[PDB]
Amino acid sequence: DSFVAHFREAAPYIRQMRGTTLVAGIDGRLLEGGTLNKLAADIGLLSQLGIRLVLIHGAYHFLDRLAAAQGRTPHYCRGLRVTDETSLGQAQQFAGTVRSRFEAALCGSSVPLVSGNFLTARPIGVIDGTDMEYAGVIRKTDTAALRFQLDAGNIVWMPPLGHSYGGKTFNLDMVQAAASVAVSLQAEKLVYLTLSDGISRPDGTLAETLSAQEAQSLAEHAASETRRLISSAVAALEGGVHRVQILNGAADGSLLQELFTRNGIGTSIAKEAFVSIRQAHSGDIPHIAALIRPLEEQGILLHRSREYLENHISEFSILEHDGNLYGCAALKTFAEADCGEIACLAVSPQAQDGGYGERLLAHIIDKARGIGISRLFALSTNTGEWFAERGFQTASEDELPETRRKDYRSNGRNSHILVRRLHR
Amino acid sequence: DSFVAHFREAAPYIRQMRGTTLVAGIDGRLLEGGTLNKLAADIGLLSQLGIRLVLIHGAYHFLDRLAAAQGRTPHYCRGLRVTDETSLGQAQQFAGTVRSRFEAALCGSSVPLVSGNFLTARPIGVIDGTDMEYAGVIRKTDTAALRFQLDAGNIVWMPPLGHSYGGKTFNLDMVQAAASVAVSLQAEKLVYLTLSDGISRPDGTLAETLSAQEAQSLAEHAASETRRLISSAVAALEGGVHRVQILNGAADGSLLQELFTRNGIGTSIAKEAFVSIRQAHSGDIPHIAALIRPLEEQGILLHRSREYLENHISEFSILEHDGNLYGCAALKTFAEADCGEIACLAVSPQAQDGGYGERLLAHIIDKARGIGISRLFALSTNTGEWFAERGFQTASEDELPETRRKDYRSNGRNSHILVRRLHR
Amino acid sequence: DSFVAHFREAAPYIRQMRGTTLVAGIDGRLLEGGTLNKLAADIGLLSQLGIRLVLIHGAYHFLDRLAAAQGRTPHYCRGLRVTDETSLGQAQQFAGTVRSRFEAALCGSSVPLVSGNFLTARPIGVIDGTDMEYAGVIRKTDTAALRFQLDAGNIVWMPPLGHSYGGKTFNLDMVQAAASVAVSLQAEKLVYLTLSDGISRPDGTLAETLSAQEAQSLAEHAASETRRLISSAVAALEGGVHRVQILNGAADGSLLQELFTRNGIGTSIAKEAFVSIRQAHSGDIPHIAALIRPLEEQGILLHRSREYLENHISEFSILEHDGNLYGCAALKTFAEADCGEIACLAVSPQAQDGGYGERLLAHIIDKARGIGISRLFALSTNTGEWFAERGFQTASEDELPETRRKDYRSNGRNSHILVRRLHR
Amino acid sequence: DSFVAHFREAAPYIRQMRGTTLVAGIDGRLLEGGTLNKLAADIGLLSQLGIRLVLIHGAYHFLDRLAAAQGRTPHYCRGLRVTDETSLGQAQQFAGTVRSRFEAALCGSSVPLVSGNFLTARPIGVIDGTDMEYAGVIRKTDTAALRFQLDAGNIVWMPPLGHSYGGKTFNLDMVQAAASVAVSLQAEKLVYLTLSDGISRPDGTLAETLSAQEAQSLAEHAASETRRLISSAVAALEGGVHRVQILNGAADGSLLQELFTRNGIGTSIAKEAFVSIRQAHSGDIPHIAALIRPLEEQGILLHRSREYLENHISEFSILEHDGNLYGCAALKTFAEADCGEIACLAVSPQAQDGGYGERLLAHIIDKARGIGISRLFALSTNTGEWFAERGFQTASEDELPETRRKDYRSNGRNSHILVRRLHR
Ligand SMILES: CC(C)(COP(=O)(O)OP(=O)(O)OC[C@H]1O[C@@H](n2cnc3c(N)ncnc32)[C@H](O)[C@@H]1OP(=O)(O)O)[C@H](O)C(=O)NCCC(=O)NCCS
Ligand SMILES: CC(C)(COP(=O)(O)OP(=O)(O)OC[C@H]1O[C@@H](n2cnc3c(N)ncnc32)[C@H](O)[C@@H]1OP(=O)(O)O)[C@H](O)C(=O)NCCC(=O)NCCS
Ligand SMILES: CC(C)(COP(=O)(O)OP(=O)(O)OC[C@H]1O[C@@H](n2cnc3c(N)ncnc32)[C@H](O)[C@@H]1OP(=O)(O)O)[C@H](O)C(=O)NCCC(=O)NCCS
Ligand SMILES: CC(C)(COP(=O)(O)OP(=O)(O)OC[C@H]1O[C@@H](n2cnc3c(N)ncnc32)[C@H](O)[C@@H]1OP(=O)(O)O)[C@H](O)C(=O)NCCC(=O)NCCS
Ligand SMILES: CC(=O)N[C@@H](CCC(=O)O)C(=O)O
Ligand SMILES: CC(=O)N[C@@H](CCC(=O)O)C(=O)O
Ligand SMILES: CC(=O)N[C@@H](CCC(=O)O)C(=O)O
Ligand SMILES: CC(=O)N[C@@H](CCC(=O)O)C(=O)O
Repeated sequence: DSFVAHFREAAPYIRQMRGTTLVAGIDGRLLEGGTLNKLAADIGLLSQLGIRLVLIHGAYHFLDRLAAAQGRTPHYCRGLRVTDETSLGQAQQFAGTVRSRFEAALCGSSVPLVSGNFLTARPIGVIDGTDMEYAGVIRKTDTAALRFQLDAGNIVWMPPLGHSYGGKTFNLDMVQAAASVAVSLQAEKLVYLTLSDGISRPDGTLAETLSAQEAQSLAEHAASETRRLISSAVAALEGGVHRVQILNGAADGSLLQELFTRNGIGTSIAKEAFVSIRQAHSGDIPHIAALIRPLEEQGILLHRSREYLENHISEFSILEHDGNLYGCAALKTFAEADCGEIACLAVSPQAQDGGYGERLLAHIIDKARGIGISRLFALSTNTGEWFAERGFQTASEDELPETRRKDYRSNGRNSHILVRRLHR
Repeated sequence: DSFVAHFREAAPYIRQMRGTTLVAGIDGRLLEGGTLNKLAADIGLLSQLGIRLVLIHGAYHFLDRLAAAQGRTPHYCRGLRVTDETSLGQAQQFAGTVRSRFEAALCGSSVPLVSGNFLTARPIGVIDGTDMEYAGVIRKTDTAALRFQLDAGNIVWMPPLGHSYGGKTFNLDMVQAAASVAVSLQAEKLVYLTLSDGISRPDGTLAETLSAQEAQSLAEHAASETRRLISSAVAALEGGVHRVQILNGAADGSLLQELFTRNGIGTSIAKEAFVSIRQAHSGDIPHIAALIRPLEEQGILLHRSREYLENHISEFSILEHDGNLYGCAALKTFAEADCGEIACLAVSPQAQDGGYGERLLAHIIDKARGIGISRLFALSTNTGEWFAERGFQTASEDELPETRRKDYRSNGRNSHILVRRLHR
Repeated sequence: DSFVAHFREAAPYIRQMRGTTLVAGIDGRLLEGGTLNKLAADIGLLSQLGIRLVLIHGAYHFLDRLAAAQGRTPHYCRGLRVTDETSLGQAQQFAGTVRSRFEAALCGSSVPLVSGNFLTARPIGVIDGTDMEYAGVIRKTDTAALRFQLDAGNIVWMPPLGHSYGGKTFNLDMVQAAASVAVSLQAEKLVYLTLSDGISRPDGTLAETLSAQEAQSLAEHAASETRRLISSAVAALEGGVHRVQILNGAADGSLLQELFTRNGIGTSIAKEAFVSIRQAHSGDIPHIAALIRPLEEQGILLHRSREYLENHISEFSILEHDGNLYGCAALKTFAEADCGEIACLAVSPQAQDGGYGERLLAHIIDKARGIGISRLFALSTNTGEWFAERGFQTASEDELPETRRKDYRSNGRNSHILVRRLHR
Repeated sequence: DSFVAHFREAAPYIRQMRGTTLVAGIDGRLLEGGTLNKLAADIGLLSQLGIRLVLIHGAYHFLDRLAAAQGRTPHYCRGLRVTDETSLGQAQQFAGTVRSRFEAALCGSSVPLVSGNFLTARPIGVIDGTDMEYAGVIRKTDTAALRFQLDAGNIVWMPPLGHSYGGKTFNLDMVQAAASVAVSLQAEKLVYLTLSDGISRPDGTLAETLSAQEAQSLAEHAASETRRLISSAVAALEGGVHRVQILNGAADGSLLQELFTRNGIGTSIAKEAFVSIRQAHSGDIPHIAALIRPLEEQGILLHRSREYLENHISEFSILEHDGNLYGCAALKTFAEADCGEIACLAVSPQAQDGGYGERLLAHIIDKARGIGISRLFALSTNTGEWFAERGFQTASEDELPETRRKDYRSNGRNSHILVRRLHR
């Protein structure tokens, strides 16, 4: 495929990723092989594409490679590596040689790269009667300082080391350092660059996209390591991060291909914000009426009525928060078994603009589909593009279900008509 | 070829083009067909890639399309279209419908797009007894205002219309408006988006790259239109612009492919700054000595001598400005007919850092090559990377011409040795 | 009258209008005659006087002038002109020739003038079974971009055209575009430059100033056009704009004379914020007591008492929001039928500083006046200037009603005394 | 001595050192002992006192401590340590453990500390037939980036490592890295924190202050190490740095005591800018006349004359640049052998304000003193404070030498009279 076409494809993801903040937690194996030059390069490019970068690396696998081979053996607890004064000493060494090679590798393939005492750690203390010693976790993170450097366009490099006010240095767990740093920054995107093609489902297939929930539920049968990715990824999301990804950093160019294709090459994970949508029943009707009535008076909605509603209350859905009714949507059906209609779609003007409408539309389309409906219509007098923009084609009178074509004729409204093909 | 590989290729040109200013002069035919959506898109992307954009369009072909078809016939003079009060009136119309379609087309494929009274025109007046009437040329261009908008990241749109202080509006020639605007902005790059795959040489082949000189000399036998491109492109360059390009705007994605590949798809043109390099002769020697001597005292250069030089003054070149000697370089030869050496390469410390060294290196390599030399050596004690960076590989003692290997041994200097393969 | 005196008069309105934002909706007839040079000039001056300017123009009258004269006839619906693909095409033309003439006219009488894709439209869709086609209304307005340009001192020019995300361009109604833009900007002032000396009352007299309410009520018997001015002017105000004006843009210099004289030459309209003020009755007394008591303990208010109040509860007014009592004020009377006193004026410290005090003062003065009172006194120990500033002159003991002069003597407070002449 | 008095003493040096840039080159032994906490603390304080800090550390002594103890033995050349791929590897380790301890030590005694890829090195190459291998020197130093961080108030930390464009990392000599960095920054002050109480004179006494010249001349008989301090300190100065100091970083609190006392505790070094001052002779007189005459016409100088001057040309000095005469000053003597007068002090108005006047004053006072003069008078009608400010006390008529008191009386000028006691 041609250059121009690849470039024209990436264009939209470049748009999206621009001026946005991307926290990367990098396995330290990656900072060592031939795999490091590829990765620094891909990261220069990101910088070039106007993405704000914070980069954090781990040390566990290097330490052990030095441990097992010193005679000693590392214990982990809940995953967290007990770190003594000698391991801590090597982690300080490992960080200097890494930060320096990554620098060279980046300078060799004028991109400004900045490191900082942005972190204050406290020791994790004791877990299940075990002194973790120098194992830290982040107590404070100098957010203003960081934004300042990202504002200026510097790529931030962070080793897995914080300092405490007592003048002691602690060893930080990369995986949950990064996620903590992302939540501080409210970064749009946390990326973990592992040695694995993402997270696998119950049977060997790699999980392309997952809700925090699905992620959660894969964990019960998942391996230590991928279990802790999942929790930090879940916590990063609930903490405000928009999207956390898992890639194989060792696979050539994966970062690019993940960020700037319609496809990807790893797992990505997203949080399903709260919205209780359910089958309307007898009690909603006064609410729905109050919601519906203003609109049905402006001419934006067909005029309904207590009995209309009372007798079709089953074809309606409502969206609710805290007992409060914020929206509704109904599915009409027809003698044509393939057809359907989104009807009576309404969100309160107060609670508008946060994807409520969308959620009801989606919901209905799930329901139209569970009954073998494959074309969904939507007619509208002042709102057509909401649907044109969200996957509906223009249609004519002659295309409606026969009956709906009758009503349409003797409406007098001339609503615009649209449809959207639903998928099996 | 894979995505990642295309992207990894563009990466360097993205680096270069970033934060840089690109003035585009666009034929107005392009703002009309299906060719406009492609082009707006490609231009959104540029914006996305951090390039400062100023865009200017023409009107000549639209006017005439309206003229010939009104009964009237346009005269041009030296290429400049006499424009009456009615043509001027239509150009104002044409500009509003263009700026608005390009807007829609860009909004449809959140990129900020800004238009401005940045130009003050005066009428061209009379040429060869002919009143050009409303044909303007730019008298002043509000540069601070423009930088301000580019600083903020707006894409600047400019119609081919300026206003004069007497309250009159003039019609501007696109081709030399853009080049004028670029010189004001000192833009790095002026791009002309024509209906032609660039400029053709004496025999049908498209001229990939050209010096302003070669450009110049193609003009004597070239067609009106491409003659005026050439002059404005020459004037833009001498006026300070770094590089002017000519592409076919109608060819799909050409802009991208031009800017972000090692290849291209149009013509590009560059100015050969002034440097008089010539065969050293008897008179230079005191100069060369003064230049050479400090260095030959620090140990950076083999030690020469009046007679050494006097008897080999033919193997030397010198670089000179205003009778002043600013650098030198010599080509040694050997019993091996394929071999050569760059020797005695020196630029004054005052006049360093502007590509003087490079120019002498190049020069010598032209000369080594005109005598069938295909490997050029360079030995150096403190300056090796200058050559490693500029296309030389490391070598060993055992690889030198036999004689030079002798001298090398009984030097005691241990110079590093490098070579570079010259091309037929 | 002398220069200096005119200038010294304008000085205060210049103070007020400085650094303030003024959205102007301009009838497009104005952009055409000799009336355009005058108007551009007056608008340069505004810019010179440090006023932030956004200017938006209409197209309806031009379109029709082209329509009726093409054979075709425009339908309007609720005032909104159905606009086809050919009208939309001309509106794009009309905008380019206008923006360009206004530019020339402004450049001819160095004031920076900036145009922008600040608007995203959606089509109005269908009204009363009628496809409005390309008739848009503004869906989003890039407010940050606009403030940015106004911050820099540019005059913003806006044609009556937005674009939609589907890549289509819509025709915008000027009158309610401007008001929408003002509300976005929260501009202090929206000015509509019409062809009429403002809005006329029930009997031929031009309405100098009006509350949104009075405006509203003039509408029931008013003409289509002036009916829609009124609604957009009402909506702009409720939407947050401080003041909307209606002038005759064709009348020479009206804009100046409107903005910088104590008088004006058109209609102006202002919103009466919410304040329920009413006759105190038996139930308020505990509230009034709690409000009054702290103050009556600091020495700022004469000391009252349950019975005092109980027996004069008729001379009191209270101000209330949401059943909450936020202030009070009483009118005392005297054997002198011309006299009155503002007594017991108090607002809670929480709800202070928003013109509550003023509203009660006003209120009382309405009431003093409805009983033929023409001098209102106010005595005060620590608050005299509140009244000196708000239209009261200093007075002496010997000027009080005889009885109040008695009380004053044997007070011991030495309150300052002031008065204000009320008008028939 | 009391707190207040110490603080009131430091106040002036705090004034001077504020907002000023201080580059510190630190021996790496210092980053290790108990000596590190003291030093980080003193450096926090500096930061607190508004001084811009760049800090750079060495590695030579650590490397060798690892070398001698590995079996290997380091060669130095001209002082520069040949560094192989394994030493370079350890220097990367040493830098990470240092930067991290200094961090902890600073965090333990909220001061922001910033590290950066500010340096690009090239290898030193070959010296006297010896491959220095990975021994670098700085080729480019990102000055804008550095000022940016100092502007923001960050303390800059720099390890002794740069990177080259070929993707290789080099080992930098601390001593001449710092001085190079200072010259780039044009820092006011370069401080070298050694293990020695400054530089010793020919006989064991520590050299408090030295001109670059005196420094220079101490070097001929000085030890390798202190020889290279001297050259880098000389080059930093000629390169534009205002003042370079040498202290014992291991001595407790020396940095403070050096910077904020009238005394110090180490050596300091300063450059004697160019000014040729010499005994006036017959040829200067026309110059001196032209210089003198305007002034002698304004009344600022006693009126002289060709013969006056011709016959006393020995009591005059002149200051000259490039054969050009820019100033003059004369010493009068008296029957009182202790007395003297500065007479005829004049600098051209063009070349004023750069300490020329001062230099002539000094000069004369050297000359008055070499003839046993211990009081120097200066009389002046419009210039008294120049002398009051520069160490002269007010005097009366009755205090002048007897003869000068005569002239003074029958002048009519009433010059102010001042004196200054010169020291044996
Ligand atoms: C259309 C509606 C139901 C969407 O509800 P919502 O919860 O705001 O929906 P979402 O937040 O998912 O989408 C909001 C977005 O849709 C856009 N939208 C809202 N009204 C629009 C319209 N009439 N035309 C086009 N787009 C519109 C909003 O501008 C907003 O744009 P953005 O994505 O660039 O911010 C709307 O809120 C509503 O109730 N309008 C009046 C009732 C109506 O038209 N109902 C049925 C139509 S037949
Ligand atoms: C090498 C030299 C001749 C280049 O001359 P020049 O006119 O400055 O050459 P150019 O301007 O084309 O190239 C200058 C660039 O080369 C780089 N350069 C200069 N000396 C360098 C060196 N010793 N090592 C690596 N790069 C060096 C400069 O840093 C500058 O870097 P930049 O491209 O990132 O700005 C140099 O100026 C010189 O005379 N040095 C001393 C003499 C010497 O070494 N002569 C022969 C070497 S065997
Ligand atoms: C005087 C008072 C009743 C005004 O109430 P209010 O609702 O704040 O009145 P407004 O908001 O219309 O006017 C507020 C302004 O009046 C000014 N004002 C308030 N107290 C003032 C005083 N004692 N002297 C002068 N001006 C005063 C406020 O500073 C504010 O100034 P600004 O216009 O530059 O912002 C005041 O709030 C109050 O109750 N003070 C104590 C009670 C008292 O003095 N009552 C009667 C006086 S005899
Ligand atoms: C006084 C003079 C000789 C000093 O020469 P100079 O080379 O400028 O001396 P310096 O640069 O060392 O000192 C310059 C400073 O002295 C100050 N100075 C100059 N004239 C001054 C005066 N008349 N009163 C007080 N200070 C003065 C300048 O303002 C400048 O102030 P700064 O230290 O805050 O910048 C002056 O330049 C001069 O020639 N003035 C007229 C001739 C004259 O008065 N000669 C003899 C006086 S009896
Ligand atoms: C999608 C939607 O809510 N449609 C409106 C009908 C609009 C019309 O038919 O013209 C409804 O009443 O269901
Ligand atoms: C390229 C160059 O100028 N070389 C130096 C030689 C350096 C050496 O041989 O060690 C020259 O004298 O020609
Ligand atoms: C205006 C007002 O509220 N006055 C205070 C009286 C102040 C006085 O008389 O000194 C009042 O009690 O009515
Ligand atoms: C210091 C100096 O130059 N003095 C002036 C004299 C000023 C006076 O005596 O009043 C001089 O002629 O020497």
